[PDB]
Amino acid sequence: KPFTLPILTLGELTNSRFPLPIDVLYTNPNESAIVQCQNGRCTLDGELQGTTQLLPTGICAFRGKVTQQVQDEHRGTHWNMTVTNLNGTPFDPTEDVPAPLGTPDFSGQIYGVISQRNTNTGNLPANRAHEAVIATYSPKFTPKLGNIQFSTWETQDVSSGQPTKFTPVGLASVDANSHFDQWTLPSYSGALTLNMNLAPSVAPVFPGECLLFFRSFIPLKGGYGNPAIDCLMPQEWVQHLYQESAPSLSDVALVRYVNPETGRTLFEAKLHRNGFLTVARNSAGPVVAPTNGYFRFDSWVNQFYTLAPM
Amino acid sequence: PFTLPILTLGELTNSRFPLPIDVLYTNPNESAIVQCQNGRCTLDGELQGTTQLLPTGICAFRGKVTQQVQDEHRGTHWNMTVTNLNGTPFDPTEDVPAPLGTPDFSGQIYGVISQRNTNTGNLPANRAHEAVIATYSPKFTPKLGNIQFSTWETQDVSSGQPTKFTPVGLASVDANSHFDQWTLPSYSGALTLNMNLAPSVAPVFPGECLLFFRSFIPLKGGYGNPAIDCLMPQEWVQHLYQESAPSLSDVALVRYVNPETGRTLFEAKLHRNGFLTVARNSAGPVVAPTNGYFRFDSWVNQFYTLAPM
Ligand code: NA
Ligand code: NA
Repeated sequence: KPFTLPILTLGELTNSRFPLPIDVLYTNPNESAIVQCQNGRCTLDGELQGTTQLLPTGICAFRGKVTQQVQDEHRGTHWNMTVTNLNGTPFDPTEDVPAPLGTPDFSGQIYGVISQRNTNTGNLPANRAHEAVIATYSPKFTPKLGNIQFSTWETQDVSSGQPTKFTPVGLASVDANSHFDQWTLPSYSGALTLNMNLAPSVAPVFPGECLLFFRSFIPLKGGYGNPAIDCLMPQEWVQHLYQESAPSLSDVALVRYVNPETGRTLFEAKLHRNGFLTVARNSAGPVVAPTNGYFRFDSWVNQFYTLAPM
Repeated sequence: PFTLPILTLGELTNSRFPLPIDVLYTNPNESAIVQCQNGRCTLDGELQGTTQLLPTGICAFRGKVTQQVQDEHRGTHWNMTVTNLNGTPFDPTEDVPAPLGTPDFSGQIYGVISQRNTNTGNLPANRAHEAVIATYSPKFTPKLGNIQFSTWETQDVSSGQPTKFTPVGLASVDANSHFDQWTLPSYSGALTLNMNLAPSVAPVFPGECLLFFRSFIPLKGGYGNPAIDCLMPQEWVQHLYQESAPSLSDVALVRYVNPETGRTLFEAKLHRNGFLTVARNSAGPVVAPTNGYFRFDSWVNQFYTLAPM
């Protein structure tokens, strides 16, 4: 069965690491961190890896139940919640995953809305929702152990023991004390435990090559900044590769970024078997390309193929 | 050949609001005309209504706040221009009901408005706040290129700055909230006729009813368990658009199969305009395992008799 990519333009793609549209292609060759994100991870033959799951609505979302308000030396109001699988079934910590699928894969203050619909009931249940922040770098962020902490501006109107949803929206802050680093993984089981079942790190092997990302800009609750989240493949590629399950015939698929109005190839890239792109580019920053362009699968090559410079 | 995605019920999301699919659902005694505008795609891949491909675009808006507006209603009110989701200006002369992704139902839609300033340690200022868009209000005029949203926040929204609306749920479904998932907004404002709509859908065969993909939608407060029903999940919209497969008749026979056992749980008609019917004589959820999925069987005609559900 032949390998294919979806025919979707940049303006028809979404980020696999946060619920955002793709804004631009992007490179950063001087990146010093190890790139090992856990969402948006899928091999070219369709094996999901890390915490990757198929629902766009599951990315950085949580489902569970608040157990109690908790004391914390930090300002604000703090709540403990158990976390289940996204479909509501209990999370099995013995499963071969780093954490419940969809768990955020980066260090930061993730901003969103906690909402609740009571189980007890004109026989209709009570509801509430409030802005909330989850600090994924905190020792209380232990989703692989089945529970996390979130905090609210609201000081009273969160109910214990009731079904709870976290809808992610953006970041609370990216200032110098906000610990935002998109390439630093959370410790899914806490500070004395090793992360397990991780999707592997990704890097260019060929000299002169760098990773190519699908970049989205992420909203902020306040403060200064222009934070972005870079994913290795958009969520629609994850979904396509999973459905097609096409055998990888070499370690590298050659792909070309095509302008369909004119038929010209703007650049070529290596699509690696583990699910990421490299290009021969010596510049950092966005790629200037029309959003009607798209990646086209051209051939299976090997790791020694020399890319045309970008 | 025509194909549907091999995605289980637990791998599908709603095309009318950013929610996972929770259950399949029927309501044969539904009195309203079903004419939703998101999640509309023919089997040969033509998007219709306000439907677009991005899961993040459903009930989302992009634009710029022009000013605070004075209004006798409680809260603080803001006018924003709306662009296409990709940032290009919305062309009101285009043959669409409204900007693609515009909500397709009457209610108080609850979400977060966020802004990142254009002017800049050479970094721009930001703010975000909870907000509500009342799609039934006379100030909801997305076909005219602008809408109003309201906030609890009384002052910290900036004029002239890029603005995003991220949908989250509903503010209320109480008796004064105008929530009705089958009542369209009046996209050009109050007392105006909608244009370029995706057509209404209905069962024509006796004994048949529509089959919906239902999601339960969060509430900011109050009592209720509101739900949003879509005709096809967003992943089907995306798949049909990619494939552009010729419809060999007006009706595809599909089977909902349990792959653990192999057995068909029920069959349904998948109509060319992008909706499902089943032969069922009861209202309510379909109690079925979420590991099942719809499989294309064959093209039939409008006179094919479905096995009862
Ligand atoms: Na993760
Ligand atoms: Na609409």
